[PDB]
Amino acid sequence: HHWGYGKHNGPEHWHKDFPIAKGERQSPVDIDTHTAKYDPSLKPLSVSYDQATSLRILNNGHAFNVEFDDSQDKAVLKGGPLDGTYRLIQFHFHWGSLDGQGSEHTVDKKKYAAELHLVHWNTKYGDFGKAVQQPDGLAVLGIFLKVGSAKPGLQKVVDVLDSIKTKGKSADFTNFDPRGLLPESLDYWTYPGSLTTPPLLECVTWIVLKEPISVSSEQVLKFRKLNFNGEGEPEELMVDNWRPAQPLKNRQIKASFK
Ligand SMILES: [Zn+2]
Repeated sequence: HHWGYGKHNGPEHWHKDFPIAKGERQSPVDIDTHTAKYDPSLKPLSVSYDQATSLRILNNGHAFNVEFDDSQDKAVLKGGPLDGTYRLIQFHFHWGSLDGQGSEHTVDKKKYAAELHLVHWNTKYGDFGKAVQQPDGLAVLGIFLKVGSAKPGLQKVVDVLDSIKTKGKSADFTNFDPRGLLPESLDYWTYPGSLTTPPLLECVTWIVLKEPISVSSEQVLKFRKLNFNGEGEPEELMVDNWRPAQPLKNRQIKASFK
């Protein structure tokens, strides 16, 4: 009876194994666009993905992770609200059963069809496992997905999902360029928060881009054919793997743009 997204093991149950679920800096949150203050001191974000080395894609029973070689400063995030250099380790998505839900962060209570998280760790802590124990350990770049025109840079991900249908399956996923998943603008909101899955650690600087990317209905429908279960187990479609908005408490959301 491990955590998941169902009626019996979903977000409202997580607190019983992970009491930090009811903590002071939990994610995601609703972004109230009228309350978020423009902070002219915020720098443009620097996304340096030219040398990114993707290695593998994994169905981990909750989502799929595209994994990167983070043994050197190749793909890094810096600038924005960040001090120092943060290395890309993996990306994944959260998505719904229907286009009207799926995102974790919301914008004035609007839910997007899905949300991409590019997860990076602060090199001053030397490895990911150490970084998640620190308040400034991770920087997660959040990008909304809406359903419309296809995102060509996503299709290589969509087309491999067939080979990692079930929990514990993996596939070789080299030479994927995550710049193909970015929107045009790097305007963002930022706030201090947490991992949105257990262990729900309060170690993330969230950077949520204002501009969504568009993907096609066929693309997101392929996400929805994945499975939470393992091979030859009762099929449970991998949908609605998102945590709802959590209380903002004593936090300010800052906008990079006016
Ligand atoms: Zn995530």
